[PDB]
Order: sequence, then C-alpha cells, then structure tokens
Amino acid sequence: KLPGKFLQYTVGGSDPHPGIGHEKDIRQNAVALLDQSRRDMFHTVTPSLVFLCLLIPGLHAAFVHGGVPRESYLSTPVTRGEQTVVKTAKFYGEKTTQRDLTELEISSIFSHCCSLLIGVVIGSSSKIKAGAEQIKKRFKTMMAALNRPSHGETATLLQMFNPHEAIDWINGQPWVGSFVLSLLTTDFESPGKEFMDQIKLVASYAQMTTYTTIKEYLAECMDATLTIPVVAYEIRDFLEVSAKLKEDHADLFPFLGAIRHPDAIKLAPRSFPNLASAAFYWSKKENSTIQPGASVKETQLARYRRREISRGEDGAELSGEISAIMKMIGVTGLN
Amino acid sequence: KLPGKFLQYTVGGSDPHPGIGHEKDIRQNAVALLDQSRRDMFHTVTPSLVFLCLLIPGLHAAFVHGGVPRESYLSTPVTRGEQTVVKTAKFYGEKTTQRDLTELEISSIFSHCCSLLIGVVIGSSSKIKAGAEQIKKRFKTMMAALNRPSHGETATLLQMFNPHEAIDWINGQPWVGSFVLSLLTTDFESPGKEFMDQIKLVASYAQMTTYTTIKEYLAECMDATLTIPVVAYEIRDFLEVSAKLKEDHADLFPFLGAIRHPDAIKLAPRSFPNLASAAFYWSKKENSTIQPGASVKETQLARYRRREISRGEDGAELSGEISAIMKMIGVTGLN
Amino acid sequence: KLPGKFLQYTVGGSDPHPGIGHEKDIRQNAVALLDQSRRDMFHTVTPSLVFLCLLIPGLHAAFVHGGVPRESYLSTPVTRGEQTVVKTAKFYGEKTTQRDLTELEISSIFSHCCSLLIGVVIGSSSKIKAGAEQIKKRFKTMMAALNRPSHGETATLLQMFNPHEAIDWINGQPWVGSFVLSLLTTDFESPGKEFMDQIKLVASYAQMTTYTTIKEYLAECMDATLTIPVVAYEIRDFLEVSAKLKEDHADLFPFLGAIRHPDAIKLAPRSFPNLASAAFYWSKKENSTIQPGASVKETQLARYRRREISRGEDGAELSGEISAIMKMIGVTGLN
Amino acid sequence: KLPGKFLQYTVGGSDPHPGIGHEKDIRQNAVALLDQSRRDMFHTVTPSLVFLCLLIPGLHAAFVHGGVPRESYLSTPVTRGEQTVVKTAKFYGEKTTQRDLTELEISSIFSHCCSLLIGVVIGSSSKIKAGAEQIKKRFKTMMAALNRPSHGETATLLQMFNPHEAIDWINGQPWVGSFVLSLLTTDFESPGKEFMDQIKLVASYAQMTTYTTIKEYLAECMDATLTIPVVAYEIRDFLEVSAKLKEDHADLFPFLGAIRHPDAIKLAPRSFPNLASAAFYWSKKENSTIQPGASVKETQLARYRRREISRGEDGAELSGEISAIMKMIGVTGLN
Repeated sequence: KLPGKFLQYTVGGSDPHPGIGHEKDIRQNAVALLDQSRRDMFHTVTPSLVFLCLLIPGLHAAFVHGGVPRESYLSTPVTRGEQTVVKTAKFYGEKTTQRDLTELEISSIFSHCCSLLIGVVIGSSSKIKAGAEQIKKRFKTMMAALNRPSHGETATLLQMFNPHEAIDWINGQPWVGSFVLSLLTTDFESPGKEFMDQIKLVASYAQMTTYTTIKEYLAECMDATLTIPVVAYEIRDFLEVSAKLKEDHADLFPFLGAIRHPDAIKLAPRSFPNLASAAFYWSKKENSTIQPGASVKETQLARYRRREISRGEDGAELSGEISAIMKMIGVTGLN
Repeated sequence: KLPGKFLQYTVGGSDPHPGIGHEKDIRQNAVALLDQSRRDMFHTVTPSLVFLCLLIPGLHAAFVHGGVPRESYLSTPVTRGEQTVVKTAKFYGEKTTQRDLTELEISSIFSHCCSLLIGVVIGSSSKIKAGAEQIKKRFKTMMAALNRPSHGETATLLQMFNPHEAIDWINGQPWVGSFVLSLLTTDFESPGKEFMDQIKLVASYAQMTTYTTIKEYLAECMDATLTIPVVAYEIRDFLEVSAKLKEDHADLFPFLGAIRHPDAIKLAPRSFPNLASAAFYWSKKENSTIQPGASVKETQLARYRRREISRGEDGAELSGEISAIMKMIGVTGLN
Repeated sequence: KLPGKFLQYTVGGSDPHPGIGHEKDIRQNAVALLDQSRRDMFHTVTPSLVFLCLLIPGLHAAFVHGGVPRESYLSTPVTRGEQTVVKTAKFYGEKTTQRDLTELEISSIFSHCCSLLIGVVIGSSSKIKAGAEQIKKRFKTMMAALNRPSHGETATLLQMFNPHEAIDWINGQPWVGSFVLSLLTTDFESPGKEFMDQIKLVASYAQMTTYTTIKEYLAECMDATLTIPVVAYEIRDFLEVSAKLKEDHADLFPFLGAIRHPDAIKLAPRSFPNLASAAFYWSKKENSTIQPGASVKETQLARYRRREISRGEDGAELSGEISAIMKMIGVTGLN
Repeated sequence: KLPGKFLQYTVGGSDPHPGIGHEKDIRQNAVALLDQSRRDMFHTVTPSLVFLCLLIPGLHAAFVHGGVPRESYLSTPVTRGEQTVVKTAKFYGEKTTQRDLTELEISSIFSHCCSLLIGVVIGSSSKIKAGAEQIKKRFKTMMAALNRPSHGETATLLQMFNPHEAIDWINGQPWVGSFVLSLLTTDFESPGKEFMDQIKLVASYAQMTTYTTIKEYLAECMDATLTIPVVAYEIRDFLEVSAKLKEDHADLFPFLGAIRHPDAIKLAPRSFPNLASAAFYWSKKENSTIQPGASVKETQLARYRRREISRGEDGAELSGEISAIMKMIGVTGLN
C-alpha cells in the first residue's frame, strides 16, 4: 500500500508577475507594447493590463490599490551592474522615439480589450481562445456605433496577441468583482459608452446560467415534470428568492454573477437541487443532470416528460384575416 | 468611482498596408510570391491581392480606382541609402530569373482565390480558417469541370498560405460590394466561367440568413406559432416586401447580401422582429431568439409550438402501385 | 465593366514531386526517414510512400508501374558539382550505420500507415488532420489482435508525422482505385491480415454515403414522405439498380466507392434526386437537402413527415415473461 | 497481384524511454523540470513521471517495481568522454542552486497531475489535448476545497506543458490498473484527500460507458424497443450479471473500468449485443449501433420506438397546492 502521504504546500515564494508601470508612462508603454518583439520581453499579461490602463483613465490607480505591481517580470533576467534584474516598471525602449497612436491602433486596442473584458465578465478564457466569431460580431457592432464600421474588419494590429492569459490572471484576483462592478456602473464618455454597451450586453446574466436555465424551463416546458411535487415546491421558493434578490439589487440583479456577488450563490443548483435537475434534464433533451441533494430520479423525469401540461387555450378558430395570411404560405387551418 | 473618461481617437496615422504593384509586373510578382520566404518579406495580404490581379485581367485597375496602393509595406524596413524604406511597389527579386507558371501552380492559385472569394462573398473568414471541407468540395467540383479532377487533391502549392487576413482586409474596404457585384455579373471566358460558377453558388443568399431562415419556417413549420397574430401580420408584410425586392432586383435578388446592397437591411431581423423571433425559435428547436422590438414571448412560442397546423390533406389511401412499393421496404400502409 | 478575361492554363511545368527510391533500399530509406530532421530534407510525401513500400512487399513495383518517380525532390537544392541538384533517389545518409527496425518502430509505421490508408479509402484527409480518436481505436484493435495491446498507446514514434499530405497526394493519382482494390482483395500473411481487417471495416460503404443514407431512410423512416409518388417511384428503381449492382459485383459491392469504380455513380444523388432529397431531409431531422433535378419540395416533405406510416403490428399484449422483465425496470406495460 | 507478403515484426530493439531518476532527487529533479528549456533536454514523459513522484510519496518505489527506468533518454546524445551517452538518471543541472517550490508552483504541479490522472483513469488523452474546460472546473473545485480558489485561475506555470504524451505512455503500461487502484483506495492526508476527491468523481464509471448507457436506457426509455424479445431477455441477464458484480466488488464496482479489471468485459457490448444495440440506438436518437452478434435489426428498433410504454400513472388531478404553483408560471393544469 502507498503510505497516504502527499505533497504539502510550502509557504510563500516569489513567482513572476505582470505589472502596470507608472501612470505618467501609460501611453508610451502602450505604444511600445504594440510591437510583438517588445511584448516578448515581459510577462505575457503586462501589455493587456497596460492597454486597460490606457483605455480607462483612473484604472491604473484602482489597480495599484488592488495590489497590482508597477514592475513587470522580464522574460529573461539581466545581469546589468553585477546585480541580477528580474523585473522593471518601464516597458518602452531607450530609443525613445515617442509617437502617438493611430486611429487603427486605437481600434485594435479596443478589439483586444473587448475580448479581454468579455472573458472577465463571463469568468472564462475558453471562448476567447476558441468560440470567437460571436466576439467579433460584438466588436463589429461597436465599431459601427462609432461610425467606423470598416475597423470591425481591419483593426487587426493585435490579432496575434490573444488575451487569454490576462483573462485568467484577472479572473484570479480578489478585486475582479469590484472591477466589473465599476465598469458596469460608470457613466463613460464616448467612445467608452459604445464600448461598454457591448460589455453590458455580454455581462447580463453572465455566470448565472442556473438561474437563466430554470427561467427558460419555467417559461417553455410543456410537460408534467413541472408538477413533480419536489420540483414544484422548489419552483415556488425559486420565484420568491428571485423576487427578493430583484428587489434588493434592482438594475444590478442581472449582474450578480459578473460582479461575483455572494448572493449569486442563492441561485446556484445546490439551492434548488430538484428544480435544477428537472430544468437541466429538460434543457439537454430540448437541445448527470441530477444535482447533489436532489431526491428526484431520472426515471421519474422521463415518465413525467411524456405527459403534457397546458398553458391555456386561445381559440379553436383563426380570424378570417389570419386564415387568409395562412393561405399565402400553404397553411389551411389549425389541426 | 472611476471618472468616466475614456481613450479618445486620434486623427490620422500611417499604418502598414498591402499593395498590388504595377500592372506590367503582375505575373512576375505572382511567380515570386509563390515562395513562402518571399511572402515573408511583405504585408501578409499583398500576395492574395496580386494573385487576384493575375486571376482577373482588369482587376488591378479597378483596385487602383478603389484606392488600393501599388506599394506594399515591408515586413522589415531597410536603411538602403541613408533613407529608411518601409514599402515598395515591386515584389520580385533582383535575381530576375523569370519563369512561367506551371499548370499545377495555376490550379493552386485558383484554390487560394476560391477560398478567398468565398470568404469575401459570405463576409467572414471564420470558415476559411476552419469550416473548410465544404470549400475543398467546391474546388474539387471546379477542377472536375475543368477536366483536371486530380488537381482537386494535388493543387496544394499554396496550402500553407491561408487567405484569412486578405478576406478580412477586403471585407473592410468600402468597395467590397462593387467588387462582388462585378464578379457576379461579368461573363468570364473559361476557366473563369467554371471558377465563378462555384462562387455564384456560394454567394446565393449569402449574408441573407434571416431571409432564408424565415422562408424555411414559412415553408416547413407545422405548428401554430405561425398563427400568433403579431407573427402572422409580419408574415404578410415580409412576403410583400420580398416580392417588391424580387421585382426591383430580379436575378440579383439572391445576391443583395453578397453585394452589400442597402436593400438587404429591409430583410434583417429588425424589420420583422416578431416573425424573426418565431422563425429563429423554430429553427433552433428543429436543429435569445427574441429580437429587439418583438412583443412575442418565448412562453407564447412554446405553447403554440405544441399545437399542429394543417397544410392540406392528400388522400387516406395509397394507390395500389405505391402500396406495392411500400411492401418492398416493409411498410404496410398509412397510420 | 471587367472585360471577362481570365487567367489561362499554361502547358506543362515541372513541379516538385515525392519519390519511392529503389527497391533494394526500402528498409534503409525507411530507417533513415524515421528521423524528423531527415524527413525535413525531402518532399513531405516521400516518407509515407517509402513506409508503404516497406509495409507491403510488391507495392514498390506497382507504384513504379503507376508512374511514381524513384527520385524525391529535396527541400533545398544543392549546388554539388557546378550542377544544381533538386532531387535524389536515395534518402539515407552518407553515414551508413545500418541498423534494423525495432518492434516499436514497426508498430509506429503501422500506425502511420493505418491513418494514411483510412484516408485513402474514405477519399479525404480532413478526419486524419482532426476526427482521430476513432482512428486510434482501430489501431488499438489491430494491436490487440496482434497480441501487442500496449503498442496501441505506445507506438508513437511517428506521432508528429501526420499523413495528411500523402493522403491527398495518393487520392489525386489515377491509380488510387486500383491500389485500394489490390489492398482489399489480396490475402495477406499476418500481420497484414490483421492490419487489413481494420482497413476493410473502414472501406465498407466508404464514399457510398448516398447509398447508405437512403438505405437507412428506407429501413427506419416511420413517416409518409416515403409515399410521395416521385419519391416512391425512385425507391423501386433504387432497390432494383442496387440489386443489379450487388449481383454484378458480389463481395466487392460495398467497396465500389473505395475502389473508385464507375458504377458508384449509379448510386449518387443525381441518379435518384427525389429519393435522395427525402432521405437527406429525414436524416438531418433525425440527427439545402433538395437535390438538383428533384421536383419534390421542402414544404411537401414537411407536411408528409407529420403523417405516420405503419410497418406492421406485433401484438397488443406482452407475454407473461416479458411483462415480468419489464417490471424489473419499472415498466408496467404497453401504452 | 501483390504476393500477400507483409512487413514482419523484428525481435527486441532499444527505443527511447522516460525515467524517474532517484528517490533522493525527486524534489531537485521536479524544481529543475519546472523550466521548459530543461524539459527540452529529456524524453517528454519524464517530467510528468517526476511530478507524480513528487505528488505522492511511495510512488517512486512502486514505479521502480513496475519496471519504470531511473534513467531518462536525452533529447540529444552527448559524446562526453569518447563514449556516447543517450540517457541519464539525473535531471537537475551542474549549477545546483537548490531552491524550494513556491505555493503557486505546487498548485501548478497539482494542475498538471490532475489533467494527467484524469486521462489515465478515462483511458484517453483526446480530452486533455482538447475537451478541457471540464477539467479546469475540477481543478477549480479542488483549489476552492483547499482554500486557495484564486489558484484555480492563476496556477498556470505548467500551462504550456500538456500531459498528453504521459497519459498515453502510462495507459500503455501493464501496471496502469494497479496504479489507478492504489490511487482510489489509499486514504491520503490533505491536500491529497481533496486532490483524489476529484479523480474519484471522474473515475466513477469511467470506461464503463456501455454499462451506463444501458442503465440510462432502462431507466429513461419510454418506448417499446425494451419489449423486443431478444432485447428483453438480455435485460434480465444484464441486471443479474450487474448484481453479481456489485456483490463481488462492492465499493469498487464503479471503478472496474478505471482499474482495468477483467470483469469489466462482462459488461461490454459483446456480452449483451441486442440490448447494447437497442440502448445505443435510443441514445443516439435522444441526443452503426447494431453490435456484432446481435440479431435485432434497425428496422425493428425503428418500428418499436414509435410505440409507447407506460411506467405507471400518478393521478389525473394536481393537488390544490401544486395547481397554485403551476399558476405562478402560467400553467393551467394537466393535458
């Protein structure tokens, strides 16, 4: 037999970290890090954080308050001075040929940051590494709203720099929820307004998939699984807990997941295990599902799924007008 | 609180751009850019544009008229003459050992351009970067039509050069719709005829997915969602708007999306929000869906989906002949 | 307007090609090309062809007869002798430290060739570049049949050398069908028997997807689309054409697609356009579909799909024994 | 005709192999191999095996007993001493600046090993190379259980080192089942307890997909395919064989696949070919299927699928309470 010993955690350790540099250097740092060979010199996350600081004045100080270092680790240490340097708070080169950003560079930074912040609001980098045509559509919509629709296709100067590492890094920080809350509740001047319009659409019910799946089930299910007593008693509790949270949080209710609010857990599957089981079962059949703590069984869900419920009748006859419209498409009536 | 400031657009900026070189140099430029190490010297989009100019005589001048530069940016600037050179209008080498294209090189250029132009007509590079077995099938069909079926498999000399960047770049230009219109309406000599036969098949109803989804729904839906009054009133309007557009555009009607015609917006979901909602709902159930401006609700769609409509009866008895055919496959009759 | 001119094919051209070397050198060539740095020196397809020649004695001469060159193009020409050398018929190094293959190297070559030949039989490299867990399962089954099940996991010495280019290249050659026919009809000694057992399973009805989809539809469809007259008349013709082909080809009938037999076209969608349309429609609904030349419409298919057919009744009562078995799983009877 | 000869296996051969080094060097070896440039010096599997030895005290000796070499092959041989060295049992550098692991390095090793061991229990690397968001969720759950939830996102120091090769290598060794059995039955101290909690969840019914698919079918199927006599007789045998195995193996029953127990074959499709065919058919329709040795036909499965069975009735009236709850969601009663 193995003895049952296991590797134990040590205490502390310095690991490499990204940084944000100095506030006075944001623009010069951002311009320098538009170049891949410059990005290669630093921790991969650093340029994404610098770009965010450029995008949103005031964010640099917020990051500093959250404990984000000014210094970024270097990709390779340098022995410049008999001393070994592993990090620096400046990212632009000795060759300080300061230029300004171009319009297309700005749109490209917006593209990078749009993907980055979508990942932060949804709490995952998996889609940005992959499920990305929907992200491009959001960016195109933003660029159209800013009267620059061509940039939806052409603002590709950072296309090779995927923000996935920075999504993960931000998602692991204790202040991520506060960061999201600030983005969602700040009234930004254009073009920030248009930028955040897209982030707000994505953030709505983000990380509240149990809640939205149950809501879909309660609206759309046409079978008797809804009537299984342990499910039904949880339906009443779910609607009441939801109502209490809606009253308490008002316009922030759809953002509870995105802001990592502790109340979001009140709408997790463990809170309504039988109802979540039934809704997940329905959802997978319409497109295991049995949750920890549920007493309902798959065999019961199967049997009740075969029985129909009613959501009211609406008339056994079409109006003459609707009958005529139906004739246009080859429909003769109700069956 | 963040102050609500946001990064502002600057005005202007020179960014790197591809180019098309000079008309007299198209073939020499194309031959040179068949080599990956030569392509590495220039903006990634340049060779795709040069190949298009080789494919279609007359296109170079059209591109020039649209504002496409002759000069391509270089991958790396050169300090040749105390002056810094960042771009050039010639892509072939000092070593000017001019050869002609081989048959297989021509088919390979056709392959590259086939993928490129499919992306341009559909308005997306996502499938060419990925969903590509269907594209190979179109290319194989072209090569068979040109009595060179083996080239469908073997014309792979540009297989490592994916046109995705050039798709995006072209899709961002103001003349893209005119470019597509010219391809679709020009009577090309062989082998252009056969090439464009494939592009025309792909372009038919490209970027008109709302229109085709609604048409599918109106033809195939067998439930009462069609009869929901707000849906039904939009069905009549949709069929009439469609008829007006068909009259106005005739043989170009299926190409309105591909040519980026402003009338295409008359068939977008915002134009028929309730009908689009019902058709999208049906479409996802057969394979949210509620559109901005729609009053129909998912719960209503669910309830009506459970009620059948009729599209006419056809007889309660099979013919003796059809009954006998049904016996061949183990079918005893209607149920 | 564009003038309607298009790029014309040239005649001839020498392009790079793979080669098979000399028969006496097969084993030494194969051993040398097990090393990636050696493979990098030659056309990418060459090692796959050499490995096939090693796998199957006699194949080298067959390839020579089919016009396959002994010489492979080099990745880079060499100016060795004031003359420029672009190709060679020997692939092993001056350092001629001849060793024999190991058991694990042999299994690794079998792995590479298994993937390669699956691609050749199915006529596509798309799955080998991707849909590959099913291929590994076939290889594991082979290795188990050869009393070397561990090699199903460990024979990975060629894992970085994907055969996709060689699949495409072979699939473009005029002799591919004859090559497949020879593999399927030769009685190989072990371990060839076990190897080809897997290839034969994959080859069965490969590239006969229209035929197998229609057969599935005729066996499994439970709706009245089968009874639409234009569909039904084609069902009778399809079953009779199929019967004629089965009589003519006997045990080779399932291989008509794999061997690129001209009779395979008699079972293509163009041969039975209404039936193929109905079967494809059914198939997509159970998991456009309207074929060129079909008169049946999607709206008709939709309407008939809603009507049930019968395939006979079997009794309204379960046997006492079957009733008792049903009680074991919570089933009370027929409904 | 080809002669029917085929490549024959040779006997023996030395191939490259990974190694585990010496027990006294585990930690120093692990620290060294946290660096990619050091990993590049050795067989790809070596660091994964070293990390496992670090994770679980006692495992090194178990591996030695199973025949795992101490020496790892080098990526490149060295001619250090007029002798050619191809392998070594030490992986840390001459520059022996011994440091301890950081907390984040430990969590990163846990991440790597979590993915590795999931692959070993399920018997496949395909998901770890790809289907990986579910794996990250398990790791996040572990890190939360260890009061280090941020590490679920941030412990990415080995993110570029995918364990797929080590999964395959371990899966090919004769002792893999014993290895899994030891992991599943050892009572580990924290943080091993929490680590193995996740592995145990994944291992439950791993590689017993036929068993779990049949169980799902027997619980959830609502059609008469269950009553086809050859299917039904196998249902009774399946439930009895399952009961015998449950009695014999008790708490290890769900792990029979994971531990590569010979009894797992008693629940393979060949053991119940008609039942497996029916369950697979149902499963694919709810989300060929006909198994070798089955007499049931797809056409029979199709016909019986259209007939409903009953699993008992539960009342034709809702309770007043359940009726009122149904009113909250727009449901008026049973239909």
